[PDB]
Amino acid sequence: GGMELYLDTADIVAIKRLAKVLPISGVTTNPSIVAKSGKPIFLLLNELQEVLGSDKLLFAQVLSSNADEMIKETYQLRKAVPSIVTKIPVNAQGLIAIKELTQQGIPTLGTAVYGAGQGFLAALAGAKYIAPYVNRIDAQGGNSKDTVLELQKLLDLHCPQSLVLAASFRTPRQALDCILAGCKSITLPVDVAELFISDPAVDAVITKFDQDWCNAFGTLSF
Amino acid sequence: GMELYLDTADIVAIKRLAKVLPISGVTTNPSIVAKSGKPIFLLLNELQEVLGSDKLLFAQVLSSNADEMIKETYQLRKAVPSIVTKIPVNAQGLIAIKELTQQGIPTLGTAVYGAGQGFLAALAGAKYIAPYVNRIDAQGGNSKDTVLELQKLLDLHCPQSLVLAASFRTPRQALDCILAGCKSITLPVDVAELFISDPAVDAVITKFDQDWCNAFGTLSF
Amino acid sequence: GGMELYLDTADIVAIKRLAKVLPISGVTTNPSIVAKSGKPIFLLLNELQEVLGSDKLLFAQVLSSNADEMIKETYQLRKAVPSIVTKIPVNAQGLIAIKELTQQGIPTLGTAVYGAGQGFLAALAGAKYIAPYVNRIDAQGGNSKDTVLELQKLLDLHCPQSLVLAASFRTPRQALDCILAGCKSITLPVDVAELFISDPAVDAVITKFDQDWCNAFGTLSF
Amino acid sequence: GMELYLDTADIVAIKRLAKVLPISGVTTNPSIVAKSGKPIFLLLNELQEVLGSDKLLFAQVLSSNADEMIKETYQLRKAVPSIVTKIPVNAQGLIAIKELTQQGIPTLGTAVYGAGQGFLAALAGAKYIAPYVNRIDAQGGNSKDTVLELQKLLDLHCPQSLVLAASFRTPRQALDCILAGCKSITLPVDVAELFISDPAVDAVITKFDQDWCNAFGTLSF
Amino acid sequence: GMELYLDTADIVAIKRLAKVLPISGVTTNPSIVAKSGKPIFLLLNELQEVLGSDKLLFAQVLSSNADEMIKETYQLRKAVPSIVTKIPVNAQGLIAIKELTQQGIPTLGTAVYGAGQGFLAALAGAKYIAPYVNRIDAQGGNSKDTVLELQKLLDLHCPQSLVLAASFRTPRQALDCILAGCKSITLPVDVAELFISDPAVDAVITKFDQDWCNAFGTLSF
Amino acid sequence: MELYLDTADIVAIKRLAKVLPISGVTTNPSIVAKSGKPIFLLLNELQEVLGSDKLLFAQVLSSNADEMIKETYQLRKAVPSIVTKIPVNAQGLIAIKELTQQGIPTLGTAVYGAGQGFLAALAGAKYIAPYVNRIDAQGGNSKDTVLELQKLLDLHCPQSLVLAASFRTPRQALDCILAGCKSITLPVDVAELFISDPAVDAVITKFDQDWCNAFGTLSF
Amino acid sequence: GMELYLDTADIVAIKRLAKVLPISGVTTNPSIVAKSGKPIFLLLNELQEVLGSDKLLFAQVLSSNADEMIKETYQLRKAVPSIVTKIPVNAQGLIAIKELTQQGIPTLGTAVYGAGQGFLAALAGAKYIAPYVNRIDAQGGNSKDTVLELQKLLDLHCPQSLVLAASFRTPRQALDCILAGCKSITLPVDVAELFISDPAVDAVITKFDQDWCNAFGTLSF
Amino acid sequence: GMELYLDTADIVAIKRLAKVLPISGVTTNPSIVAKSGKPIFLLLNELQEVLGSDKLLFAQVLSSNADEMIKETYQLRKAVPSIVTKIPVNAQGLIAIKELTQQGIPTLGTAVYGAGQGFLAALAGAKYIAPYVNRIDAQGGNSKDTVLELQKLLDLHCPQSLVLAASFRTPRQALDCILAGCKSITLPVDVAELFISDPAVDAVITKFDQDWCNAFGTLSF
Amino acid sequence: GMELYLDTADIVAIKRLAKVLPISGVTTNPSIVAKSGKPIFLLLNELQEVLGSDKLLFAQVLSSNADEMIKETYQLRKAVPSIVTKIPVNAQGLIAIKELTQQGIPTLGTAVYGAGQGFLAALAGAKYIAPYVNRIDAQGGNSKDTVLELQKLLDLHCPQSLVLAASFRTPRQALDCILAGCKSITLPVDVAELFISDPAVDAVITKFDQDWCNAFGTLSF
Repeated sequence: GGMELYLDTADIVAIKRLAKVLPISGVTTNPSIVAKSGKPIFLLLNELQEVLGSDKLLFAQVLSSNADEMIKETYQLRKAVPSIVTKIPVNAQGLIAIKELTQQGIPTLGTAVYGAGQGFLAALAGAKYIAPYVNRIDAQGGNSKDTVLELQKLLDLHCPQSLVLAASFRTPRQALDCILAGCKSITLPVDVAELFISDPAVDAVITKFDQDWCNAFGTLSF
Repeated sequence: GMELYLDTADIVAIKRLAKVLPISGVTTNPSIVAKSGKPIFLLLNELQEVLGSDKLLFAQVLSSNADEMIKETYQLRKAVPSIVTKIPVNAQGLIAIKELTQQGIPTLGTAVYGAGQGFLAALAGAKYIAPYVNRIDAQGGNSKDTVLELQKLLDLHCPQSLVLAASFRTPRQALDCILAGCKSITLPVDVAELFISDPAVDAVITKFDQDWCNAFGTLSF
Repeated sequence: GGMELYLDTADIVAIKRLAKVLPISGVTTNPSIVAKSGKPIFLLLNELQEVLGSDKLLFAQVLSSNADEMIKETYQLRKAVPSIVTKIPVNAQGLIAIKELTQQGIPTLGTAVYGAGQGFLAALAGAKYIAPYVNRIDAQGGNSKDTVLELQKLLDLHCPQSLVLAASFRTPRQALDCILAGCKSITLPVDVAELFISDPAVDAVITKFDQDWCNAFGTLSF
Repeated sequence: GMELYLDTADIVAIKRLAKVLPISGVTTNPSIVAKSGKPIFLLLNELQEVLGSDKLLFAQVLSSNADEMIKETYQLRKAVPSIVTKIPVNAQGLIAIKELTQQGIPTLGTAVYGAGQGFLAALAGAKYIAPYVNRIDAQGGNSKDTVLELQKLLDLHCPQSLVLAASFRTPRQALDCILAGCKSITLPVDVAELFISDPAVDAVITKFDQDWCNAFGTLSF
Repeated sequence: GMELYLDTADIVAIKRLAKVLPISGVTTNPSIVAKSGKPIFLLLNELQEVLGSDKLLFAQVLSSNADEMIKETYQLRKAVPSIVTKIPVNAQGLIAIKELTQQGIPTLGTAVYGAGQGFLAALAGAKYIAPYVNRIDAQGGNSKDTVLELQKLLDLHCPQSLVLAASFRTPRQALDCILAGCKSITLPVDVAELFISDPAVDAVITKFDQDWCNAFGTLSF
Repeated sequence: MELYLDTADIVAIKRLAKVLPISGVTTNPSIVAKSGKPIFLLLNELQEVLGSDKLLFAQVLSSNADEMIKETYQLRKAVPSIVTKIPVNAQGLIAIKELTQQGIPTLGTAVYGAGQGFLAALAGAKYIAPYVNRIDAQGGNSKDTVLELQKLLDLHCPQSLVLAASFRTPRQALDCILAGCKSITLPVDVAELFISDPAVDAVITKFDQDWCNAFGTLSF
Repeated sequence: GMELYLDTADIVAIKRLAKVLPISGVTTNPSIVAKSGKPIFLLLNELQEVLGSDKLLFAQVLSSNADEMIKETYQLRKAVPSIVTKIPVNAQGLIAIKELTQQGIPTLGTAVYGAGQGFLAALAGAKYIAPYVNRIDAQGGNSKDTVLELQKLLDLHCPQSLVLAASFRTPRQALDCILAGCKSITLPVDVAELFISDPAVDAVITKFDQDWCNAFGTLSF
Repeated sequence: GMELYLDTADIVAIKRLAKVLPISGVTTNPSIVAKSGKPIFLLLNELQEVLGSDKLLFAQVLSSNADEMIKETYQLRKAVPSIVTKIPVNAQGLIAIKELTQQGIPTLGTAVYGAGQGFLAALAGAKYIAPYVNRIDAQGGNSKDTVLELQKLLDLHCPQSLVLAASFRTPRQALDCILAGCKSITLPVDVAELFISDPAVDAVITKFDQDWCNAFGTLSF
Repeated sequence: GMELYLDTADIVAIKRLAKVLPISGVTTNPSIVAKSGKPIFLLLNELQEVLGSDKLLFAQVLSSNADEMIKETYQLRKAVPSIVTKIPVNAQGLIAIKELTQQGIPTLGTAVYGAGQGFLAALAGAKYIAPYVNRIDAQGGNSKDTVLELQKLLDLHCPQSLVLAASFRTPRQALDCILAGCKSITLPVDVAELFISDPAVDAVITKFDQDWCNAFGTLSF
């Protein structure tokens, strides 16, 4: 029980289109995604809320490398979007920020996770969501499938209050393996999300259905 | 809660197999209805007559546009108020499934060739997800692996949906599906018959009858 | 929990001997077993009840190949032995009979099962017991251990009100693999039943125990 | 090495697929020939000529008696001197195979449903052993396991014999056979065509063609 | 609820090991008693004296006849009212076990060499089942496989019984038994001592002391 | 591969030798007992039915190595190429060593464990016969024991081979040759089960039906 | 739940890492105290001031006699009432653990090189069992195997105890322990820091920041 | 091929077992000789006399210094010129092994508790490597795993060396060593006799004789 | 064959360890050289002196530019004609490796963190590929898996190259590398010592001596 599917993008046009088609729970962003959109972050977040509605969840990342400024940036994000989940890279200063924000009851996501132990520490520090960079692990000679299975196992064994938000994908096989490992949430870029619903075998069997129907009845109606 | 369906529009076969097998109803698709040559609303009433009222029917929308798929769903429901509507899992199909779920209308996401595809239909609200088992094997895939993955996703993440395994040329394909844990399956006539006609069974029954007749003369108590 | 161990014989002498030794729940018969005893089936059912007592369970098989007469034969058997379980071969006519008897609350066993799918259909039809012919599967180039594992798995997944009654054995290894697969009942021929309790290693160690005891104390007594 | 055969008596389909696929010959059985409706010697004449002399033919005896099986083998060898005679692996079949082996006549042991049965035919002298893959699956067995065991027995104990995998409803069945190590296989027409008609292949060729025409105007260098 | 017993009649070693290990009592068998040289009623008296009152004793009948095994059981119970009586799992032993179970008298089915044999004793009502682990290994068997099968049968079918693993020459055998899930075990002296006397432990404790004494002068706070 | 029949039934042997590609016939004292024939009368009967081109096995009776040797001589005198079966225990090992030195082939029989059977191979026995069904009958796992024994011979005894014996099911026999055993001896009931699958008769019946429906004769 | 400890006496390192990591306290052993040069009662006071009242401390007895180990346990409890005392799992160690458990004192059984040895300490009543993971690897063993076996024993038989995995040279060892199910672990400083100092993390964070600044010219919202 | 040795100094047992088992010689160690009460050169003379010349003997050096180990090796070669000298694989033993290999004197690296330790002795020139199988099990290890690792290293990197498996309490340990591929093994008396004393063998022989006697009267031809 | 190297600039340790271990040479890297404080040509002459003439040395280039890497390779060969030059496997190192290969100069591709990266160096001509085993574990990877993959790629595709496994904190890492099939390895001092200093070995040597002295009085023959 419980899957949360997110779109990993800041293209408002694609979000509007894919949110109609896919059963999505919200949108994740990161500094490069926001920069490639060219929109100031507070304007983007307003456009995101308008297109998504009020029942959905937004994620946005801090910029500073010291924990005190990360905490101040979280406050800015919360002021713009009161339910927003703040993404914090899992390093020394991030762990300091995650611990304090947890003490104040502010939800966080531990991001830029390349190893199972690294992400586990962010869960122990209080982050509800842990985001391994699946494709970057594969891009650096690792095995993202193994890393995600280990991370999910550690949360199942030891941190039931946290979950994996698998992120960073170039293929549907990567995404599929993450949710097969048990990840309770995932965020997909536009190109990978579209691939799940554009298999050519599906078109060909529908074409064959319509042809058989027309050859027997003339029109494609009941 | 296993549900066994027959995947056919052959009323003669359905009448016969419904007396033999513990079936919950009948599934159709546009090729099956086309092969019967009957208008679908006549066929649907014929199916209700042979099956009765405790059983469940499945029928497929025709158009590729979500608005007309929904209109076609309403036509089917009007003819058969309990029918489950089959909708291909593609962009327009997912839109239809979400709309119909919003209204409490049960659906089946069909023409599923991959586990992620089928999983998206369940998340959009379809109660049933039907992988095309044999078509996956026919196009160089491994249907056993695909069905295992899809059932695993439903067990992990969508306990309110089930796999309705479909499209079969061998009983081995169908058996592997229910061994994977699929809670529903629809068999074509030829595969259904194969499960219940093993020459080894006839042979041992013949030996039983010979032994009984050798000892007592008549095949009776 | 509840294991049910049956004896698969009509040999009254061997039944009273092995029922004193083994924890048996009753006796299964089939037409060849009854034919070999030479006794009319109602005479035999009388002697079986007398030798076994009132707490045990009996299984007897229909003769007819037509569903209507299988049903009537079931009623004949139930008239003689009100608690008897009727064995019905899992073929087309057999499934018709099982379906009707299930609606009427009459317990049945689906017998002559050579494949997991076949047996599963009898459980879906309502048969409480499913009896694969374990040794006959091995005798016809198959693999009885694989088949019994698939059958038990189907019942655990989908039919928790049915159980496997494993039958037809030439070796204790076959029977042991069945209860290891999780089969909740089993019926043993006399020779296989005796083998489970006549290992020469046990006799040798007891003999060594007695020799050590008499070497030390002179008598085999406390 | 690998010997690929077609399992059919349809002379039109054989001519079409022998142009397309790298086939080594054609196998027949009594039902296959019966379905064509052609007398056996008429059919063998047509098969020899459509295939040419480079290829191999397989045809099955009819009788249940070993001495008549042998005489029927002589009839086939007279018509097609290089033919391989198919003999069902049962008691009389095994007698024929031993006698024909002694006479230096090649045989195939057919109707194999178990690995031990097929192994006995190889020990008797049959060069080819044909498990009925799909019939094993159709009767509650597991053809993948049975073929693996048969192939392992020949690899361990009978290097002069090989499996000719036969009887197919899905390409997955046929692929599992050659992955098991089977050195020869015979496909019915519909399975052979499935191997070469995947719609994803069509889709990527169509896409290549659109990309080329946009860039260069015509589908030419 | 693990129960650890010692398998010995050496009363000096019992009181020593009972101060080190958390033992629940002592198991005997006719050879252990015979080698002790002490009559059993004297031995049983010394065991109660050394162990105290909250511990459990196991002793074995001598006769091969079920009626006399039952008489011997009553003799043991009169000397030690809480004692568990060990009965070999054979035809006469099973008769004895069933009768004593009906009378509410606890038993251990001993001299178990196979999983089926042990399982029958649990069905007959024995609370404890004692495979002879090392004797299985000694006669060309595999005790690890046999114990895993026995524990599996009890987990599946007899929740009220437990394995009391017995007969050991190596700690590896004992460790594999409790890893298999056996809820009780009885160890001979030499195997029990090996669990708690690793040279690596002494070596690391020595190095701890040397470091502490180099820092602070003596081995004290 | 060497396939033998494990029986003394002369009628059954003559029938199955025509059908199966057998190399000969193995006996043991119970098999000879059940026949009721004195062993030399039976062996001459076996050599007449089998012909001069097959191979016989027969077992010593004595428990003492010296008398096992003399019993082997009696066997060789009756059947010069016979392979003598010697139970693998301490006295049996002594006899096998000695017979090997005389150039007399032996089978080490009554093998219940891989180590035991391996020792008879190192002592010179060409054939090693595990009692497959007896291992299963006494709480063992014959498939495990036979895999271990065959592995030992593959690693260390190229001149020796397993002769798998004692069977109640074709499944047992198949698992032995799948394990690599190069010889096997089958009782009559198991041997016939390999060639009497009802599925095979059923498909030939359908073949004949399709052919007769198309052509009107069951002929070419 | 999970308990993460630091295995060190370096006060400067403890206060730095306690701010970063979600630690539950600090474990010490004789060598660790000896390197620090501080008398243990001074170091225990510093450790409380740096950590605060909510954390948990662990410290090891010195003696080899159960009596003196028990004395040293009371000295430690006098200074730190909530402290958990570490006792080597050997003969005299198990005597101390059995006595301290009967008094309701919590203990940790340390210097564990095998699963059986550690299991006996849990049966004696030690709440924590500390295998020396790296020392098992250092002496030709396989620490991953030993930790798996030890944790399986506690899961099967001692639900009131838990493994406190200790002694590490690589983060791979530490990760394997928590993947095995260990509910607690204590890390040396250098392994702890490696978990949070991957060059790939710095590289991707740098790319994010450079992308942002190239577009908007400041690192601010 | 396989080399089977006896690990004893019992001249009575050696003489008895050499007539039954195919043994290649006898190994000793300092404890086996000490337990004999015989001075080593007297014992070595007796072992040659009992075994004859076509056998191989193993004896172990005493000192911890490499120079004295070499001296002790010369004394053994003077006493028994074909003998194989056992050297414990530690720092000094490795120096001794490298020196004796340069001189053409064959050695066995003994007291091997880990695969890496044993491998270095092979690389240093020792023809035989002796893991202490039962001692690895006694100290919380897994002898099966260590021997498999040691054999693998020699197969991959040092095939001119071989494992001489030693130290046994059960035939199962011994059998696993030879199943792992060890080309030599040395057995204590009691384990060696267990391989040829299975009670199942005596029982089936008795049944054979009972069948024979019932049918013929005398247990003869 | 197996090449064992020491990964150090510690002349004293090398002299000591080369006496004990079968050492084929010494590997260095810029940190090891810098830590010794000796300019590289000084250290190389000192290594040649302690190792002698038939041992192999490895040394690493400094520059990030392929042209300058090649010139530095020429300087190293001038100093030590047989030296193997270490080159980091990045874009410029690959350029250097391809050019040095064309000149017949031997190279090692170092700083390998992924199997594909190392494989590219082998294809470019590097004879040795040096994965940084412990650094892979240090950064949240699995060194065991990465080494297995790298070795497999060389076994499948590059028969002229081998893995020189490097960078170790535990003997477990080192043993897993040679078990994976790596044909060369370089050990730091502390790990090399651990292979030959097991406390179990000392303890069994001590028992052998006590047994000998109890029965004979002196520790001599």
